[PDB]
Amino acid sequence: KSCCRSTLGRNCYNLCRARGAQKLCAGVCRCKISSGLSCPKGFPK
Amino acid sequence: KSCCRSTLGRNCYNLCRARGAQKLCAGVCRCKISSGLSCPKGFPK
Amino acid sequence: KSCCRSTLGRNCYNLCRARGAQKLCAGVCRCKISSGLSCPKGFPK
Amino acid sequence: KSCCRSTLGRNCYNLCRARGAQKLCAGVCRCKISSGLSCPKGFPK
Repeated sequence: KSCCRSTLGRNCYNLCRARGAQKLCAGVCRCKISSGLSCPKGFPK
Repeated sequence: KSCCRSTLGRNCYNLCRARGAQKLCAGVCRCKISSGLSCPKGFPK
Repeated sequence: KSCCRSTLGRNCYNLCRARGAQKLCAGVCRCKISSGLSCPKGFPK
Repeated sequence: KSCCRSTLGRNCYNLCRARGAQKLCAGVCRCKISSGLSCPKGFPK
C-alpha cells in the first residue's frame, strides 16, 4: 500500500505509476509502501 | 491463508495487519499461514 | 493453471489443495501447472 | 502490462499466452511488459 506525505505526493504518485514502477515512484514522490493494510500517521495521503 | 489458535488470535491478527506484515503478525498472534485453501484443525480460527 | 491427466486427477487435486500447496498436489495427483492460460492437450482436465 | 508494436503484435501475443509464458510471448511477438499502468508511446497496442 502506497502512503504519501501530502496530497501533492499523491498526485505525483498516481501520475508516475502510469509510466514508472512502484519503488521508483515511491522514492520520487516521497511516498512509502507498507506491508500492512493501514497507512502510517506520517503518510496518510 | 491465516489460521489461528483462538478467536483472540484472530482479533490480534486482523488488527496487527493494519500496521504489520503477514509473517510478523502470524508470529506475534500465534497464527499460521498455510499454502492450501483449508485451515488446519489446530488453527481453525 | 492446473492441468490434469484425468478427472480422477482433478478431484485428487481440488481436494489436496485444501491442505497442500500447488506443487505438492501437482506432483501427487499427476497434474501440471502451466504459464499460459490454456491447458495442454495431454492435461485437459 | 503487455504493450505491443502493432495489432498483429497483439493477436500474436493474446494467442501465444494460451500456451506460453509472459516473457516468451513478449519476445516472440515483439511486445514489452511494463511496470507502470500506462503503455509506452512506441508500444500502444
